[PDB]
Amino acid sequence: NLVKRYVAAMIRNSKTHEGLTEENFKELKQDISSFRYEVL
Amino acid sequence: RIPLQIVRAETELSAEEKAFLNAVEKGDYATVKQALQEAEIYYNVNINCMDPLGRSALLIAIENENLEIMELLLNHSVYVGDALLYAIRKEVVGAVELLLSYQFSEFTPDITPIMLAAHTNNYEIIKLLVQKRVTIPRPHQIRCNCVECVSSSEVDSLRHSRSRLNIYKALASPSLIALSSEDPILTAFRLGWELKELSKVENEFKAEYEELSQQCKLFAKDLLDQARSSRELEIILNHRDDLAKLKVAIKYHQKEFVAQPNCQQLLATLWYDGFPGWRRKHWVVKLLTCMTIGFLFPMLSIAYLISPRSNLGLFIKKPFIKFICHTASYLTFLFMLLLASQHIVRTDLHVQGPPPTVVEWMILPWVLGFIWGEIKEMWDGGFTEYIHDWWNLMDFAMNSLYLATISLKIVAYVKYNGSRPREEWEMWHPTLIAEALFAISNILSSLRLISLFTANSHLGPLQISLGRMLLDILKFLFIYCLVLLAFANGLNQLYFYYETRAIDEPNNCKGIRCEKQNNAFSTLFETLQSLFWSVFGLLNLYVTNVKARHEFTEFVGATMFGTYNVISLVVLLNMLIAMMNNSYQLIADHADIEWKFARTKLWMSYFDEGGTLPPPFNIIPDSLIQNQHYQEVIRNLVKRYVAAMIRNSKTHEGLTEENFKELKQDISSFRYEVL
Amino acid sequence: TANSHLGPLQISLGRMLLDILKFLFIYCLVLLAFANGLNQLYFYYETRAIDEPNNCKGIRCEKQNNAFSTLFETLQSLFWSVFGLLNLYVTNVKARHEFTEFVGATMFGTYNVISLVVLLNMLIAMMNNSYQLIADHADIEWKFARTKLWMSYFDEGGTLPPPFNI
Amino acid sequence: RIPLQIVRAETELSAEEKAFLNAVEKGDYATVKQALQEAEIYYNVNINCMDPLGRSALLIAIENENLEIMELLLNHSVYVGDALLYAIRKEVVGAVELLLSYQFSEFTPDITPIMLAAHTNNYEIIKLLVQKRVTIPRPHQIRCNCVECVSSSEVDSLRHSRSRLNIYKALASPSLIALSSEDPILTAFRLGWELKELSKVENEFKAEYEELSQQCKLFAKDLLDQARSSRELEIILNHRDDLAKLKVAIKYHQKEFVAQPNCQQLLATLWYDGFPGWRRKHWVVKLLTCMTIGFLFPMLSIAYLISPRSNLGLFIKKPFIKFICHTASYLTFLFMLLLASQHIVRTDLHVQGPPPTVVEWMILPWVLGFIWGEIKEMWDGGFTEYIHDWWNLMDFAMNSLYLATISLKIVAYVKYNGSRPREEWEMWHPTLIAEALFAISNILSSLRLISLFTANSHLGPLQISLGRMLLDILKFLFIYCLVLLAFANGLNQLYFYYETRAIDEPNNCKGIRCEKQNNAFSTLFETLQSLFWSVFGLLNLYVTNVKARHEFTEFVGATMFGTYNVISLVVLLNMLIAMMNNSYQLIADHADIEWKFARTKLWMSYFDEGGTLPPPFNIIPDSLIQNQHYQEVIRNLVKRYVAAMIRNSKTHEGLTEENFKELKQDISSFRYEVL
Amino acid sequence: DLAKLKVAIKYHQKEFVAQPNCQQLLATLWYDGFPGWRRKHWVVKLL
Ligand SMILES: CC(C)CCC[C@@H](C)[C@H]1CC[C@H]2[C@@H]3CC=C4C[C@@H](OC(=O)CCC(=O)O)CC[C@]4(C)[C@H]3CC[C@]12C
Ligand SMILES: CC(C)CCC[C@@H](C)[C@H]1CC[C@H]2[C@@H]3CC=C4C[C@@H](OC(=O)CCC(=O)O)CC[C@]4(C)[C@H]3CC[C@]12C
Ligand SMILES: CC(C)CCC[C@@H](C)[C@H]1CC[C@H]2[C@@H]3CC=C4C[C@@H](OC(=O)CCC(=O)O)CC[C@]4(C)[C@H]3CC[C@]12C
Ligand SMILES: [Ca+2]
Ligand SMILES: [Ca+2]
Ligand SMILES: [Zn+2]
Ligand SMILES: [Zn+2]
Repeated sequence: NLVKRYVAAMIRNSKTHEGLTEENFKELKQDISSFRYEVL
Repeated sequence: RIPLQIVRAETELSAEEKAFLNAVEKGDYATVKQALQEAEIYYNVNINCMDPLGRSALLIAIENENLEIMELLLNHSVYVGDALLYAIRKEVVGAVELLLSYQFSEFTPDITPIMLAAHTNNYEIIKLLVQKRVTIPRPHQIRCNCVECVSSSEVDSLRHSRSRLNIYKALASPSLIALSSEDPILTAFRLGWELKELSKVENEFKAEYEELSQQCKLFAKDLLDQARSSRELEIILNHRDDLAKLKVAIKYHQKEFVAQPNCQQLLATLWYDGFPGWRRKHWVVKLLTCMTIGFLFPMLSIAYLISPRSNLGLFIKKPFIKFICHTASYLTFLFMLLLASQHIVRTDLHVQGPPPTVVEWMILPWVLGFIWGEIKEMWDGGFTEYIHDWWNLMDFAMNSLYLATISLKIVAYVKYNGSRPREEWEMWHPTLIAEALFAISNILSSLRLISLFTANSHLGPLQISLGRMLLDILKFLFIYCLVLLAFANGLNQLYFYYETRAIDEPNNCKGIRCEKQNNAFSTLFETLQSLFWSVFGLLNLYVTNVKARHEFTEFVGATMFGTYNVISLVVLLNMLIAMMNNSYQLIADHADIEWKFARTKLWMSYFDEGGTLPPPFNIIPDSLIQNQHYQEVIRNLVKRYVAAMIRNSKTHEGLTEENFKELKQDISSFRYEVL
Repeated sequence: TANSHLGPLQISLGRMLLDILKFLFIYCLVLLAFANGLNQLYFYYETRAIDEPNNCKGIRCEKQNNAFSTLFETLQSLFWSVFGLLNLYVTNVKARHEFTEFVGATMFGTYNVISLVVLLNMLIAMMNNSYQLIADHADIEWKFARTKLWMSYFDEGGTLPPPFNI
Repeated sequence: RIPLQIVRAETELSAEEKAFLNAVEKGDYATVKQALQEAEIYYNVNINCMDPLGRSALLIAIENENLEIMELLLNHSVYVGDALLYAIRKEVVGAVELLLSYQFSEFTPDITPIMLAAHTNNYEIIKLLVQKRVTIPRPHQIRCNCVECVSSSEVDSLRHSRSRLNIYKALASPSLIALSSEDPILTAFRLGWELKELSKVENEFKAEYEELSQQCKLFAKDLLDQARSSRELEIILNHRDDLAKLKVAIKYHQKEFVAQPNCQQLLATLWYDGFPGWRRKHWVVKLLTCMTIGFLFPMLSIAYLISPRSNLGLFIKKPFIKFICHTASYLTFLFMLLLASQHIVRTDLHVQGPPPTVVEWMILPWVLGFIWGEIKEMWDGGFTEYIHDWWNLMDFAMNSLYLATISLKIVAYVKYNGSRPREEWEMWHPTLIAEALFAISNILSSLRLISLFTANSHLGPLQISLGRMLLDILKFLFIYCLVLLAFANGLNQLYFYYETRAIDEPNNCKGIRCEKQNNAFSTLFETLQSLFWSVFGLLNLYVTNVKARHEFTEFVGATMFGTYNVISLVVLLNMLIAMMNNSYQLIADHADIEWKFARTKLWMSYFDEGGTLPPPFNIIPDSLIQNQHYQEVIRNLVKRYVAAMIRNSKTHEGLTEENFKELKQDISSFRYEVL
Repeated sequence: DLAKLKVAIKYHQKEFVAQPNCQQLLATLWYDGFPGWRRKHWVVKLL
């Protein structure tokens, strides 16, 4: 139980503005490329 | 070769649940729908499937802030417990509104949604929750012997402490005070006082309670900071449940509230009542005016007695002139105390019981005035706060020594008739005790002037730091007294066998207060005196030498003396230097708020009518309208504060996340329009 | 360590005694150097206890005699000069050797300068810096020491006080 | 009523130029093209139009990082001067490559594109520029009397200083050293040394030159930090243009390079040559082994003389055993110096010229060994660095006092025959001067042991801080000596009229070194002595009292004495406390690199063959392959460093800007594909 | 009894020992005969 609680707290304390921002740009680029391929 | 395997194996779900969880995480209106239909028909997918890292389908849908998948999962009877708390902590309005419209957990079971909303300090979520008729359990009083507290602490102490801290953290949020309390200033004052007094009780969770108390004090100061007019500030400070709320804030030790610049402006205008623009004038003319008003201290007090409501009778009723007159009277008292020990007024020094001189006859009305003022201070104002001053102990010591001196003078006058030269008086003659106690009281009375340093702008923080470092002097004297007792015991035990008599020693002197210091360690009292005086270098080295040729005993005594000197100077004095330097460095940050609080407390002591006369002359014989005005002022202040706080909550991170969410939603909508 | 106010104080006392121990090495080296020099200069003018008044030979007399005559007495004199308990006339000899007296007084003054003005204020700076560093982690150390004191009374061994444990 | 108008009116362009500038800023392939065509035909638009806030069309096109508009403006003959610098400072590769493929300015006219590229420290742009055959002007030597420097400094000093600082900032960039220099370590060492020596010359621009020197030292340390093997580190440290590059780094005061952990590993393995795993053993067995090798100091030195290349002859050639033997010999010398002042070996104290005793006869070979070693140190190794030690002044003082003692003993032996009691010798007898100088040299020799503190791990930084605070003792004694001279002059001038004689004073004593202190301020020398001794409290208060009843003179003298005591203790000593506390606080950060540099410098003094014998016994009578290996090592180290630096240059801001640029370009391309 | 606490004391784990809940458990084991010793006044505690 203690290890599960600690790993959950640590794993979202690892969420950072930089990593979230990079993830959002990657998702936006992938979705825009998929939409462009659907149109083309 | 260290083998590495997962020792705590987690029961992984089937591959059919992985597809459902991936469809929930990626976001698909059709794949999740057909997966739920197949779960309903063929029972292929458990709807309440949960990730090993504490993430159910509803939690992931909350993390993606998409309301369509959340609505479909809510309509598909997904386990909804412990899911509103995640949306509250994530601080999104739409998901909280939707879940309010209807195993492992990251939250302790004592957390309610309103408590987590108050912990997160989001105004919109707290307002939306408190609209739904929510309540917070009342924390108990600090000292409980009741069954409901004692049994709960005995069964589960950690849960009890966590629940109390969580409740007090929920109650201390500025948004909950601004919404749920009709008097946010008094609520913040009271909560800050309870949290400060509870930090000392629960000494292990001291930092969190101190932080919450500081948060409440900051909220009260920031609520006062939004005043745009002097009328609003006067309504705030005069609100009675003259300056009532300021006195309440002084009672609750709200130093940040008191030292606010507009409060200090109002106090300064009330202080310089008869001087419009005292800070405008030159320092020379200010000193001249102060000197004139001080030198007019026989005046403006007889005029108050003969005509209280005349042109001149109201002059001393102003606070600054009252302070100047009191200071002038005390300085005149100290001047007569200085004059009392002069040859011009003191003659015939060989009488056992003397009548009082003219200077002591003039001193006596001042002493009676001080005694009567301290007696009146016990009754008027109250007794439970008279001892809560730490300056009244000094005044009590002065008045007790004055009374002892007067009584001893009376006894020595009534039982000793005649004359006798001073050398053949006894050791405990009442006259000698009277002269000793008078001198001690003179020292105390002249040292009483330190309390006036808070009025000045340069000597106030200096006295604040003096108190700060005397608090560590008090800690240092314990170690020093233990070391002194140890070495005094050892040196007296070694040296008491070689005690001599006063007759054998030259000049009939036995002690360390002679020209040739004798019997420094013969008795325990003299050993303590010698080891005290050796700190200042006033104890010579030959006091460790005995008459006989016992060189080993002399060497051991000199070694004890050297070890004591090393310990008590080289270690301890420089340790005290380091301690007081560190304490001064810490207090130098918060050194002007403390001085302004002390100066305010000194100023309000001269505002009232009680004690207008100086101690020389003090022995001569509708509420609804105010409540509604305060309510409008509080409404305006709370609205201004919540607007300032709500856009000060705008942050680059949150704005950036909002812009990505809006861009993703708009791109998805445009793609759906094209497709 | 049991008390809440004198515990971290004793922790800091140990922290700064750890630097007292470093400082006494330099001080003892300086003391040995100046003791060697002063004894070498002054040992030729050693007197006897009979010739000196009150049959006293040493610095623990009313008139301090033979302060630098022997190495042990030179060490004692240079130790006691830190607290100002060594008078200035101990550098004066019976004969009219003013150059020897001047060189001895110059050694005494140089030792006083080195051992007080440089070294004591250096020790002040060292202990102030060490106190400033330890003042951050001063409550965890006290709680560890208080815990170690508490677990020493938990066991059954040593229940009786030392009057009654025999 | 303060009127507000623009006092510095800027000539605004016509409305036709605003359309062109807005079309350039917004980005349009067609509007800018037709605007340029209309400017060519109808002359409606000035092509070289410039914004009031220093922004031409080409500069805005650079700021938008779009190459199509830049290419069209380049083909349309837009003024291209002072535009490559903006693209270099913006750090975009494409615009710099395009402008390299062919009024008001924000850059000073002495800045070249390569200089700005080196200032920005971008590896790709610097490489692309240096491929185009670019050069940097060579800065002159620091001390120039030539016409080209003196005339330029006289005509325009600010431009000259700015140009020199810009050139030295361009030369100090790590990328330019990594590309243009074949020996980046030696180049970084040399540039750091010149910048450090030039910061003291140009004392006004000291911070920038110190920062550049620190940057060069950091680059050298970081280039050494990329070594992945001991062979590479040994190739780096042994490269000669044994440890040659380490000696060069010690010469250039590269403390960060020297105190690198792998360099310290290699030095520690070279230091414990005969002890594999000295740090592994217990401290007790280490102390026992050190004590045994130290006590064997007559041994291992005779064996070196009789058989240098035997099993035992090579034992002292190891550095640690050599250090232990030298320390043991010095401690034995100090032990004999202690024994020289004892009654067991010193008798017959009433002879004018004595023959030397057995202890002094044993002392003499040690003194001759020290003198011969210091003489050899002047010749061997060099003379220009012998004075650059600050410990050789102490050794010179010791040897001069030893020579003076020996010569005075010889003179007193050859010219004084017979015996005479010590009280009737003269003031300046050569024997007495010999005994005084021997004692002073004993003090110096015993205080010489402080130099061994850098070997120990606990007393090294302590001695470093001791030097740090002696540097401020030296500053404090100037003010103290000025105050001492002032008060000595005043007190002697006041008190010299009441000078007595030695006969009139008791015990025929005239001075402050008596039982009753007499004539404390009679002479200037005695006044200086009295005012010095009053600091330690050894001057009594009655020395300010004169024989006559001149109470005004005595009061003025006592007031001068009290003012001197206040100034010299209460102000000055606590000022010195504050100064040394501040200096210790600053040096406590960089206190371990200094100690490691000093310990390294002590270690390399025992590596060489010179001075192997202790002072008791030292008077008894192809380069191409190495260059190519170093070149491969430098190639690998520079590649590793540039990779680590080039992705350590990746930043959230730059990555975010790159992602927006890529997203905008892809969205525009998709829109053009749809349209 | 407290075995892991003794192990942490042996390994000089000062942060583990000075944790607030460990200090609560140690304080309840220390004031065995005084339920609420910190609750009382300092005068009655001294008496
Ligand atoms: C240095 C020696 C000569 C001092 C002797 C004792 C007294 C003559 C001094 C000591 C403390 C002094 C007091 C310190 C502080 C103040 C407050 C000061 O208040 C103001 O300036 C008024 C405006 C305000 O309240 O801010 C007026 C002078 C006064 C009473 C001073 C009057 C003179 C006092 C009593
Ligand atoms: C200043 C002079 C008079 C001191 C003379 C020596 C003794 C009388 C003193 C010195 C140290 C004192 C002790 C310092 C610390 C403590 C721990 C303190 O512990 C508590 O408060 C109990 C709760 C807890 O363990 O936290 C109880 C008093 C006691 C034993 C003190 C008792 C009185 C002592 C032995
Ligand atoms: C406190 C009193 C008794 C000191 C008397 C003087 C000497 C006996 C002391 C003073 C300085 C001491 C030295 C200080 C530092 C060192 C370096 C130290 O070096 C090491 O530990 C070897 C490994 C390394 O080089 O790091 C060996 C002892 C030694 C020579 C010490 C030997 C003993 C010395 C000479
Ligand atoms: Ca009072
Ligand atoms: Ca040398
Ligand atoms: Zn309760
Ligand atoms: Zn030149």
